[PDB]
Amino acid sequence: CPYHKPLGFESGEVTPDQITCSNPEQYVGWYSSWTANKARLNSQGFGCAWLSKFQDSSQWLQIDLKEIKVISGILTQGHCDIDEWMTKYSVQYRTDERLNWIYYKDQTGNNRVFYGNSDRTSTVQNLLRPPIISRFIRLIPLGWHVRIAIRMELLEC
Amino acid sequence: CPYHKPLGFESGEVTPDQITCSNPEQYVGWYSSWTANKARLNSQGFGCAWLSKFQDSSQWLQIDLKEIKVISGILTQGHCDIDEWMTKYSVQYRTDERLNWIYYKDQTGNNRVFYGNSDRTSTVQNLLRPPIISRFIRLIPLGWHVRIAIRMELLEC
Amino acid sequence: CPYHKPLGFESGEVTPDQITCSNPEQYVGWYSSWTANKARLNSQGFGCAWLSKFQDSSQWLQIDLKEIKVISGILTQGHCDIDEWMTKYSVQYRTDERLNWIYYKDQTGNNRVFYGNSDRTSTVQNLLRPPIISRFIRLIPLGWHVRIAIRMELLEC
Amino acid sequence: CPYHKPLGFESGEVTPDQITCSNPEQYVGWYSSWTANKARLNSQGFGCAWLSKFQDSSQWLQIDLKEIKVISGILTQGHCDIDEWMTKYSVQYRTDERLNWIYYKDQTGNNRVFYGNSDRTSTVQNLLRPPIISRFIRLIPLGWHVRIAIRMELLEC
Amino acid sequence: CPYHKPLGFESGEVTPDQITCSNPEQYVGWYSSWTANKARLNSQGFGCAWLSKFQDSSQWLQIDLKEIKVISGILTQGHCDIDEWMTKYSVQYRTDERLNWIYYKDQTGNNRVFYGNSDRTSTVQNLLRPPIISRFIRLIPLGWHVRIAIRMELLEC
Amino acid sequence: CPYHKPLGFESGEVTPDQITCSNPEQYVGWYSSWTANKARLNSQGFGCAWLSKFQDSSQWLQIDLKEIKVISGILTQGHCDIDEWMTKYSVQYRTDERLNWIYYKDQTGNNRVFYGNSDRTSTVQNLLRPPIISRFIRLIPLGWHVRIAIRMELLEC
Amino acid sequence: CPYHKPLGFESGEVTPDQITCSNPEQYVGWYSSWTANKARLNSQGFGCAWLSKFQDSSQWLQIDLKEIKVISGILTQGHCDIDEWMTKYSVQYRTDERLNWIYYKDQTGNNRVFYGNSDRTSTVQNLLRPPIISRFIRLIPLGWHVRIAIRMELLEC
Amino acid sequence: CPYHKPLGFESGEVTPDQITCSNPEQYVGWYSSWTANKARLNSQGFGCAWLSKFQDSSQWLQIDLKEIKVISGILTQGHCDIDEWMTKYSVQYRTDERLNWIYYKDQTGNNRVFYGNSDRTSTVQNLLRPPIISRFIRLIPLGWHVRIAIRMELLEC
Amino acid sequence: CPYHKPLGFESGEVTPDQITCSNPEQYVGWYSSWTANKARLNSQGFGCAWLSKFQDSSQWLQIDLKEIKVISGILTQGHCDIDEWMTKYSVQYRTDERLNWIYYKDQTGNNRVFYGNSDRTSTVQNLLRPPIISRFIRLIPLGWHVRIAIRMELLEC
Amino acid sequence: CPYHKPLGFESGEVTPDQITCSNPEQYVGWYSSWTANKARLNSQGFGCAWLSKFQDSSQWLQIDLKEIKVISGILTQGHCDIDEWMTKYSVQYRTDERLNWIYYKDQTGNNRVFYGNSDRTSTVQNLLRPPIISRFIRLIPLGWHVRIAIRMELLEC
Amino acid sequence: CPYHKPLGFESGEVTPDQITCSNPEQYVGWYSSWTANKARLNSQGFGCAWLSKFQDSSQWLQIDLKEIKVISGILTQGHCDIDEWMTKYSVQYRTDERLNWIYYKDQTGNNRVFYGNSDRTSTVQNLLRPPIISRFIRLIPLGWHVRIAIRMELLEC
Amino acid sequence: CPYHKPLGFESGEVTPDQITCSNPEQYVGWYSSWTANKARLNSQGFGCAWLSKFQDSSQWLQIDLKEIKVISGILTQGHCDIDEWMTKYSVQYRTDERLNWIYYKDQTGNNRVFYGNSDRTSTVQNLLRPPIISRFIRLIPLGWHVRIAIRMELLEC
Amino acid sequence: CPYHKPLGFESGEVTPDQITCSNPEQYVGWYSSWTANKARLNSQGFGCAWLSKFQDSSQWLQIDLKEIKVISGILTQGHCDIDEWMTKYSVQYRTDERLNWIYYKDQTGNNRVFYGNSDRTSTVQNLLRPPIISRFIRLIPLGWHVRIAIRMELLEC
Repeated sequence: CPYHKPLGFESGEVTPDQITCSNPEQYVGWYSSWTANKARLNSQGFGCAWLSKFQDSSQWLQIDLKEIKVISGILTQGHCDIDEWMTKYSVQYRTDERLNWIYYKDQTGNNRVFYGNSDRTSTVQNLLRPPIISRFIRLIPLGWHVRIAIRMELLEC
Repeated sequence: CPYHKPLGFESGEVTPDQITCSNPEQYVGWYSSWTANKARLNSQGFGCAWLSKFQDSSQWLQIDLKEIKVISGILTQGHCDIDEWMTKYSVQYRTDERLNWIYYKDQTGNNRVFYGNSDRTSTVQNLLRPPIISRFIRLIPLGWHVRIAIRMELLEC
Repeated sequence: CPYHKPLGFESGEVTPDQITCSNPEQYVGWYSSWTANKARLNSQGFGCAWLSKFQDSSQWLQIDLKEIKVISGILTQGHCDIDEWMTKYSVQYRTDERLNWIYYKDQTGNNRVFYGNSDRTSTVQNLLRPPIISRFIRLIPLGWHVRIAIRMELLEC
Repeated sequence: CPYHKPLGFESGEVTPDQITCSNPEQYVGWYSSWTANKARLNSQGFGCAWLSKFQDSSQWLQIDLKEIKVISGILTQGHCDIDEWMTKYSVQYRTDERLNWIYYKDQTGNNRVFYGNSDRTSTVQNLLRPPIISRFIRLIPLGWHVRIAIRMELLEC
Repeated sequence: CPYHKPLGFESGEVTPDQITCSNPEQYVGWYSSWTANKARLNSQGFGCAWLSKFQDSSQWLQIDLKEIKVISGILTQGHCDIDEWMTKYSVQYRTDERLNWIYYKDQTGNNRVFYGNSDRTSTVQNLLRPPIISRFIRLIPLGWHVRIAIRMELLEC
Repeated sequence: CPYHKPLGFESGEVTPDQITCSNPEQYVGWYSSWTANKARLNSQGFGCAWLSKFQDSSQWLQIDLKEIKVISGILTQGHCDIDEWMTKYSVQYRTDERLNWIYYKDQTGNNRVFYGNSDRTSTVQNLLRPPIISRFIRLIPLGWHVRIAIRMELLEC
Repeated sequence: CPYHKPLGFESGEVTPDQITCSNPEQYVGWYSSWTANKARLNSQGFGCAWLSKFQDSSQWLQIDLKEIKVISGILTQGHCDIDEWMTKYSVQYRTDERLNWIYYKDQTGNNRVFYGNSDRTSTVQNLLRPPIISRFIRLIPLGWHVRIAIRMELLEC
Repeated sequence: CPYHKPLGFESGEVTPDQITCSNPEQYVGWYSSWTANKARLNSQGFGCAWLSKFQDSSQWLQIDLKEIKVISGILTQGHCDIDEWMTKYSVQYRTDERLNWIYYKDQTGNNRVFYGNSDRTSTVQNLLRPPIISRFIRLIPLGWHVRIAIRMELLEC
Repeated sequence: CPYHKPLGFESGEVTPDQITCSNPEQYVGWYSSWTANKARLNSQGFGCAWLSKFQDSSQWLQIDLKEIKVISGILTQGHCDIDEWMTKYSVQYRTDERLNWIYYKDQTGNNRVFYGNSDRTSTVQNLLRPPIISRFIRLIPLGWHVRIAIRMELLEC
Repeated sequence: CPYHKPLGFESGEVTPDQITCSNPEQYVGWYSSWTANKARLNSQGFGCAWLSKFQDSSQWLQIDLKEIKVISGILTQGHCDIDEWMTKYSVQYRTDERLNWIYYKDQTGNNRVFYGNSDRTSTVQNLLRPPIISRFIRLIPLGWHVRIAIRMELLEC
Repeated sequence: CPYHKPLGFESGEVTPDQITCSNPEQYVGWYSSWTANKARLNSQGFGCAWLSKFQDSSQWLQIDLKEIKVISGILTQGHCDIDEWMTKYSVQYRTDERLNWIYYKDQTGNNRVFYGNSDRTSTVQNLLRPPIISRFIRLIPLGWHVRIAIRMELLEC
Repeated sequence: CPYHKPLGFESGEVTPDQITCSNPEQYVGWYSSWTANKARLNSQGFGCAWLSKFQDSSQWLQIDLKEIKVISGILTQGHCDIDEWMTKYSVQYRTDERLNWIYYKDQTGNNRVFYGNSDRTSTVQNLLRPPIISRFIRLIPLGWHVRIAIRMELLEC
Repeated sequence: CPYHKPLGFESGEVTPDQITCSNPEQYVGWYSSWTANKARLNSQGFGCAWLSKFQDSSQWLQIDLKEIKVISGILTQGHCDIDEWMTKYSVQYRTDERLNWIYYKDQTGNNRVFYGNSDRTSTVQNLLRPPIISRFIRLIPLGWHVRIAIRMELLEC
């Protein structure tokens, strides 16, 4: 809800089982690989954000929350050193974990698509007034500058 | 109601008995044929949507819900590869399952008819503010481009 | 009331005793004759609507409801094949079934009369905001094009 | 909340364990050093405010409150004798004491940064209407005139 | 609060221990000296108001109330015979009696200072809408015409 | 309060002990003298109002009510035969009967003074919206035409 | 109160003791004389209204009601045959029956006086919004055309 | 233009060559037949208006004016004795006398059609604000009650 | 300009050299073929509109006017018998006859495209307020129902 | 000015001397190279737009107009096949051809930078209301997706 | 005036006699020294802006224009590499070249002072609506970060 | 008039005959004494403003302008080192040089008096919208802090 | 007219023949007596204003102007030492010098009378917007405090 109560990615206490991906870094497994080791809210180190090797168009990233909550809004950031940013994407939400739905608003009578940002210092937010009763959220970035890299930060009620 | 709580067609758990039609694909039966096998909310495969062979003007498609609910609004999509879209249609609603009524609004003092869409990327919605206490809903498309094909998605309260 | 809860004429379960008229088709009786056999909400067949032989000016049609309810609004349609429509009429309402009253509004400081429609596709409604606590309703059409024929559809609260 | 109920730094009863820093004045310890001895709300003496020797860009100052409260607003002052003031900074807030978050508002669709002040007599406040449910607050001053020196004063609900 | 319920200085029943000062008139003590003997709301006699010998810039005057109350507003007067008035001052408020805070408003984004008055007949009030939950109040007059002399009159809720 | 419930001076049942003055008519006493004998709300006789011999500037007139009430508003009249009216005055109110306070409003940022009237037929009222929780009320007329004479009439809630 | 619930003068059941006057018609008594015998709300007969012989300026007419009620408003009429009407008057109200008060409004900052009427057919009313908690009401007509004659009609809540 | 300056059909001075039709009454000619003999603005006689024998759908009636003028608005009437009125029609205008154009407005984003009237006493006008620079005007009535009969009356600027 | 002064296609006096196309009907030439023989504003006959054989996406149709004029607005129609309508198109304009420009509006901050119509009876106009100083105009229909067929009608100032 | 009168790049009549660049394609010269041969308003062929080999940050492109005119607004497009678009740029204008100025608006109290577009179909315009009296205009694109490619189109008054 | 017509410092054609200063770089003279050699609107080289050695508080810089013009507005920039910016200053204007006046606005009822900027990328302008008929303009910067350095740019009408 | 065109006191070219006073500094004369030698718009030196020895209440200072002009507005300043400011004064204006008039405004229905200032840095102006057609202007300061000292600056049209 | 152009009474150049009165001071004449010798706009001396011996109710004072002008507005003052002021008066104006008219406004639907003032310091003006084309003006003061004394000051256009 319209409040300042974001999630806790910088804490790191969350197990890597929730952050599921498909980018084996050292053929260790298939569940996770990058997890929250080098992709947190402002974390100094080698990897400032989550990088991507293969140019996968239908990219996804599971985000398992603690329970079902009303998510509204999401921050936007970039990547230091090598500037990287997205251009087009779409939010998703599910419940039974056996489908994939696209986020559509009421004031969009055309093929409008979310923007995002274009600078690491910019903080172009997207206030989602329509309450969304869901839990899992994913992003389908259709384009990017060089590589997908953004320090996401969902907002819970 | 004005919320984001659509049905679950992509799940596929619903039995094909609810999705009744009259288009025998391989003379298997008369109840259903295409069902939700190749007609869901974004499903990659051979059949991206529900096709139609015979040019049936008075087309219908039973949609049996779980129970009586207040339906308001409906999404609009197209078909990939071969672009297809409707032009005119009319929503229906019943209760005793022994009649067929047409959807008429209060701010329509003429022979106005719903539009729909004209592009797979477009998402021209139709916010139906007037609450409709019903369960079964059908569509009577009077025209089309080449063949009837649209990934419908009702909205429940 | 301002809602979408019309009556059920297409069902046909209602007995013909309620739909009383005075047009013996085959000298069978005097109570009813045409009833809801060829006059329902969109019913394919020979008689698309209720026809009239004699040019009766003071025409009436009893409509016995289930119980006393607040009626507000009424749909308007025409007749296929042979276009037919009314021009002037007046709504009535009673209680003790031993009188006949005319419908008069508050914002009518003259001899104004309801219109109706002039096309089978048109749906010129008449939103009657003033609540009317009654049960039986009749119409007194003073004119017509060739023959009285309209698929009425009262609205209950 | 929008009220006049600031903290109590001038009292001095608070122990130096809360005011943690990293500026050993006489190699006494590492926890605190300057504490509230020469940095209070208007305190006559040698040190009118908290000075800084090394030009540390990522400066921080722990402020442990009594309990979790809704902080909103903050005063701004300068330094006597030698005029000193900041130019850019960012408010932070945490809960589990194992992360660091940046303060972002809803009406900031760009890389906007808080100002502060530029005179010891000026009192340019920053009314933070959005409630912030937190406890620990820190500042990340990115620039200054000569040395970081400001008599801060948080506001609790 | 916005009401007409001022304190009772003209009564004189209050003991001189509350009105603390530092102006020995006849080296009698250090606690009080002038008290409410020649400084009340319109009191005919020798001393029409409270005079000041030494030109003390950081002047103070303790005002111990009965209990903690919401003070809002304060009257302004002058001195007869020899016209005297202030120019700049600042209201203060404390609780633990071990600090001194300055009064700052929300609609003051600069180094604004209260005015006061400039005539014994004038009654330029200062409606302080923001509730102030305090008890002890003092004034820090930075300037004056010849000598500090004003018949103050706090307003309690 | 804003109502029509004035006091009862014309009744005369009130004892003269309440109406205290200092104008011995026949050296009878010092408490009262004129009382409500020749000064009431429209009373035909010799003395149409309360006259004054000595030109006393700091004139007062005790008005002891039944109990503490919220007084708001006051009528204004003149004197027949010999026209007399005031020009400047000030309302007062007390509680402990051991002080004297002046009436000051919130919308008076100057040395404004009440007017009154200037004709026996005129009825220039002064609606005092700010509630005044008091009991005793007095007037300090600073000027007059020839002699102080006015048929006052307080208003109680 | 603003309603249509006038008194009952036309009934005549009220005893003549309430309608007190001072106009002996046949030296019968001093209490009443004309009473409601020839002065009611539209009463055909000899005396259409209440006449007056002597040109009494300070005219009065006691009107004893059943109990204390909130009176608001009063009708105005004339006299048939010989047209008669007033020009100036004043309403009065009392409680203890031992005084006489004049009716003064809040929006009258001058010597304004009520009008009344100037035609038997006219019905110039005077909506008295300010509630008046009283019982006895009288009129002090200061002028007239030839003789005082008006069919009054108080309004009770 | 918005003024009261209609044409002169009742005068009859205009020759029948302008009023061209195709309804030989007595096989006299082909140019005109009924002309303005029994079709004028209120003309008592046998033919109250212009009748029509054959049920011609694409009916036309040439109206040659004196010169090119700005026509705006048109009256609407009926027929006495036997009530007759139209239902749908369309205005036309040309210049070179070698084409036929239909009248379309700017605020008609659908298949709207002009109404007309439905009573000889009614005078439902159609204020055509958009100036129309033309001369010849015709009507294409698509429907009627029994026979086409209306006393038209163009309006010139 | 916002007026009713369309072109003259129904006249037919224009030579076929202006209406240039590339659809040889009987290998007669390459300049024109269909011209205004079976494509005019409502012309009864075999060809009700201009048909198209090959499914040419980048379709064009030269329209040489008399001189340079300010064109604003354009009508929209359909085709009888076999219903046909467009879906997407774009207006063009040139001057030197050696280029091709696309029509872009000021209130279109996206990839918006003109609609057109979807019924022969509908008249969905497109009021082009922005003046366009040009002469030649063409259309680039990107889609259609079955075949391109529309009775265009430009509007000149 | 706010009108539809763009330049003429598609004509090609302009000599290559005006379009100056610094990208020798075949070491032919230093003045121009790509010119308007493969970079015009929608020109089918090999090069759909102007490509760039070296990743030059301070890119420039001289645009010599016919004379000094008031330029306002500019279109935005993309590149087919390989999608390419800019992210940040700045407009410039000069007069004496011996300097370079940056375009700054009045409603930009920060480091705001123009956007542009992000799709070949999009037409995100930038209405520059402030008149700019200049002739030569250049762009300083600071970023891009892969290569600088955009079909610019200035707007003259 | 509110237009885009700045001066021409980047041209360099202006002689150094106009840009008078008092900072001998190599004891060459006293008139000028730095001039427009290393202080222009964006000029790549060693000196990006005008530096200052001595910490002169009452700094001045003569700016002789071509003639008397109405100056309104002024741009604000910073310095690359080493960030430098001002904090307080005051605009001046003269005519006879024998005095120095300070710039005071009408909506400044206090000791307000202009700000400027605090970033090389920021462009915080100061729209001076009040016309100023003058020629010579100077700045009196009272403070700075390290050294005075700003690429000024006056605006002429 | 509302413009920035003050007089020229800093120039000093004006002869001392215009600045007439009555404060012989060294018994040199009676016309002038201090003149514009140590009283100009910001002039560094011994006397920062015009001082006053004797406490003259009815102080005056002739200001002979070049000719009759419309004066509107006046600046307000203080004195450095020793802070001095006025409290009450009144503007005057004459024509025949044989009288003295006081400045009275239209929106002053009381004994209001101009304020001035109370700080050398403050610039509390007094916009005099009412045009004043005069030439000579003087001030009658009724009070001051210690000595009359203010750097006046009239404003001419 | 609404401007600052009063008459010139302080000059004294006007002859005493214009200021006609009827108060022989030393039986010198009958025309004038007090004239402008001791009654001017602020004139120090014995007589601060014009006194009156006999209590003349119908007082008059001729004021012969230079010519006919539009008079609007008039100042109001008092008398020093002995405070004196009026209460009621009426302005007059004539032309042929053979009559006397009273000043009546349009927004006075009652017996309203001008007030004036009640303090020498007050300046209660009376803006007379209605233009008055006259020359001679007089005042008819009906009341006063002790003696008629006021320093009048007419306002000419």
